[PDB]
Amino acid sequence: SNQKHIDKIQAVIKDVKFAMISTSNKKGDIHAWPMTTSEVNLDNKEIWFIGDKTSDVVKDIQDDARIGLTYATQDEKNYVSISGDAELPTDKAKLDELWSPVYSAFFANGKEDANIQLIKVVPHGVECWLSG
Amino acid sequence: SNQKHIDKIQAVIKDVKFAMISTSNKKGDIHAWPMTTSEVNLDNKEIWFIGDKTSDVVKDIQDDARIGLTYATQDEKNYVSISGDAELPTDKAKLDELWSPVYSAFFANGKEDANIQLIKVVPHGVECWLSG
Repeated sequence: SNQKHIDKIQAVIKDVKFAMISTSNKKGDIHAWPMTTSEVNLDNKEIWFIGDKTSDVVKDIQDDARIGLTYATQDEKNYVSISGDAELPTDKAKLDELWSPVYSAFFANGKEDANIQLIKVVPHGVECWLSG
Repeated sequence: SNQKHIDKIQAVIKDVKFAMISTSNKKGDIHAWPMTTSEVNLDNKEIWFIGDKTSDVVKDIQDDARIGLTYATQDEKNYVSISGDAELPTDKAKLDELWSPVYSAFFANGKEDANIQLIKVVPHGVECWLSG
């Protein structure tokens, strides 16, 4: 929570295509979904995703903001587990910053699309197993 | 919970070196650890690991048996998320079946070592994202 391998961890996260974000539902069960990380700044304690308001992950976060992210590199040599609190902000300014031509495709009404939901993860702990 | 891509999913799990097992701690936070799957039989609703009694994952499971497993293939083309209930049995018969020369190494007193803890995951839901 207050120390570093941050350099290499952020390196590992930029390398991995999909985070597995795990959440707990009203019955307390854990489920995960793969998602592409839009931004990772560990010094500012911020991991950002662009989600859908209709998604299960957003549904679960609305009742329980305590989430987990995990990242595995394709060489199977590096793993990261983050424990964090997920927020559901509306921030046009921020959405603009995170926007790509990928998203302009799969969101019928672009940056004004009602289904867009930014997810801000504020990590409070990070464990990792790096090689080597 | 009552249907199949079980064939290919078990195939995907045999292919992946480490599951990320996520658990929730007394404060409700989620944390994950990488672990090698000792056995996967989805028809019998059984995923087995050999853990350590001193481990955090076992600690968390003792108070909250509701866990998550995720598996990502190194080609980044296949992902599996399992929601499950973890049990902490003592079963010599079963330990014998799951035993390898790897474990004989890193457990000072072998199959009689006090630190051994079998973990049985009984899945109740599986989602996956396969290609393609």
